[PDB]
Amino acid sequence: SGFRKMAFPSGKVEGCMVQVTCGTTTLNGLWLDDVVYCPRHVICTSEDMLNPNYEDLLIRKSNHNFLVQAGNVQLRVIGHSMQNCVLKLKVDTANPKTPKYKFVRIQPGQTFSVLACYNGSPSGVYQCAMRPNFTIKGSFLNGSCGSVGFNIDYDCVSFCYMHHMELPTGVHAGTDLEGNFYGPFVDRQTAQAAGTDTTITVNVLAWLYAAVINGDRWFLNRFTTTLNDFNLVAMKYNYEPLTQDHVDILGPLSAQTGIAVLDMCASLKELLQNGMNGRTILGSALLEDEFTPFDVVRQCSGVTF
Amino acid sequence: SGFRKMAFPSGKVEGCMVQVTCGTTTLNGLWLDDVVYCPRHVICTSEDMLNPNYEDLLIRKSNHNFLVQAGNVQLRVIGHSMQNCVLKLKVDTANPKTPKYKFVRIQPGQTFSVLACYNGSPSGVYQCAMRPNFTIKGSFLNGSCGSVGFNIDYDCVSFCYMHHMELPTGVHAGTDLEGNFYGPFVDRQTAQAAGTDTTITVNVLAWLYAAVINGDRWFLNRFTTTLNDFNLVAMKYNYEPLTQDHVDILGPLSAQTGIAVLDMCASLKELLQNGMNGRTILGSALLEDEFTPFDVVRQCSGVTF
Ligand SMILES: *C(=S)NCCOc1ccccc1
Ligand SMILES: *C(=S)NCCOc1ccccc1
Ligand SMILES: *C(=S)NCCOc1ccccc1
Ligand SMILES: *C(=S)NCCOc1ccccc1
Ligand SMILES: *C(=S)NCCOc1ccccc1
Ligand SMILES: *C(=S)NCCOc1ccccc1
Repeated sequence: SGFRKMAFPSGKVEGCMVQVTCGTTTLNGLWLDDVVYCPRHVICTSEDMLNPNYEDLLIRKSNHNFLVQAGNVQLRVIGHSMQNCVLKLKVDTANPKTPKYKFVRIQPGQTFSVLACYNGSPSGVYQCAMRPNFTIKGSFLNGSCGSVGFNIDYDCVSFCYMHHMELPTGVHAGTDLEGNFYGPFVDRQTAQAAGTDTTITVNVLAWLYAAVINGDRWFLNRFTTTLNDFNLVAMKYNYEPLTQDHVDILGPLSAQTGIAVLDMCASLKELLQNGMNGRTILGSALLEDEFTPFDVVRQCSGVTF
Repeated sequence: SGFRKMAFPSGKVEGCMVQVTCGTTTLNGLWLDDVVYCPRHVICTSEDMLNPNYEDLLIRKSNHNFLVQAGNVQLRVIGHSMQNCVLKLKVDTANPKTPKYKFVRIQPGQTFSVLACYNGSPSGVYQCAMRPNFTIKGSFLNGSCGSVGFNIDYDCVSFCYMHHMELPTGVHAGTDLEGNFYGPFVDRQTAQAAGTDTTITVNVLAWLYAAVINGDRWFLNRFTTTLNDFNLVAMKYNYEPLTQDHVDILGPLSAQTGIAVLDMCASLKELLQNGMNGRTILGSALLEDEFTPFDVVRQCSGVTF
């Protein structure tokens, strides 16, 4: 029993973290086979700092301008190239600790673990969801750029996120590992801001099922609702629409607890309209939306890597 | 910016996790140098199951009754002994991945990471506090016994917890790595139950400081209180007393934010008496008590391992 925000074990990713330095700028890189991936802003100078041309900045660089350290070992850079907003530093040694890996781009509402790192050294690990507005609510201090987000499936690490910056509301933005930003964000100085966000309805339902599996039942009721009457209430409370595909994805949890998805939707409608009246669900006084249906199933069934 | 419940990177502990089997009972062990540590209940039979004598059960065992697997490699058991409620299985191979480590016993109100494991394989990592009643609120399914809790300081792993069982309220109990239970719990069948618990006041204050460091200030006020008037209110709301030593420990956070500890105590008194009036602090509608002052400082300053 119990339900916790749980990250993936981080070892396979720890063995890939290196430090990348250009001039006085130091950040983290991801060392896989003989390539080190890092945010391209590591090549920024003090000359523009506003709208600089990265292609110009990179033409002016040489391999020996990039200092890459893996623990105490300096790695020799033997090529460099740009990949959208990430840099690819070819080094002369393949990382002997390279796991099985894939680069995947995730969807809003999906979750992943973040290994927060400073100076190539891991400091902590936690779970993030990609918000509907393509930001993440992380914990990142100066120096943490280049930290990555990932999921692990058996022995395969799917890298989905590299950290690039903090927006003015204190939330975080970054790219997939092909260097393409999540959301309408750029690695140049602008007044860019997080757009309006919404609550991930299918995840809130998944978390109510987790609560039932763990013995919290007080919010259950004898009612069922239709998908459209539910979605009318959802819209009113800034929740995303619930699709039939979401209902299908919740199938396994509905089956394990014998509570129909539309039946649970009636419970969510009541919680949205009336609040919790001083009660809590899985130790929270708010409705939690950062657990996917798969996150619930994996934690209630016991899958390992 | 941002504040997240963050676990330690788990790699150093992943490389110590093995599977221990006796008969049909399989659980996890911790392989350090040439010793595997695991809960002694792995030797339980179906014969008593109530109040069995572990010393008798262990005399009846032979080394070859213990099957220890490290990944795909079987480890040869060459001695066995009892250490309070843990078993020490001497094996013929030292673990080449043994980190620098210490066995430390922690205090109620201190936090640690848990690497949840099944069949010797890590499945997830999360942060726990040791509650005042010596339970922890974890996420553990059948098979997870022998999972460990730890902190990491530079390159040193301090192991503080091994998981033994779930109590009837769904919270978890276990031992230090010398095999001594936290709290008044036993590894035999009884009606034992978690005693009454209280909220860890110094941690709630630490978390209010974290909130201020991250820009949540709405609960601040111009008042200060005395330590005794604060502790009168604390007692009334089932909070632990705040000592002068707690005030001293909060010194660094008080200094960074320029808000005196007694000044912050006035804020906590108001929150306890009036609630949050629909607001949140660091994304919570409840007062959070599972972050120590050190946890806040480490996450706001950026220490790594
Ligand atoms: C190099 S100086 N680029 C100009 C601004 O750089 C950044 C903008 C936003 C995030 C990170 C770097
Ligand atoms: C990640 S280490 N972020 C710290 C500051 O980001 C910038 C890096 C380079 C130019 C501008 C901003
Ligand atoms: C999961 S990430 N699988 C993708 C690549 O799988 C392998 C990689 C290297 C060796 C064998 C399989
Ligand atoms: C062996 S059968 N011991 C009797 C009861 O065993 C346990 C009691 C509580 C937790 C774990 C094992
Ligand atoms: C940890 S794997 N717990 C599962 C059940 O615990 C027991 C083990 C042996 C005897 C009694 C209970
Ligand atoms: C931190 S856990 N230190 C305790 C033991 O330190 C060492 C262990 C092994 C080799 C060197 C130092």
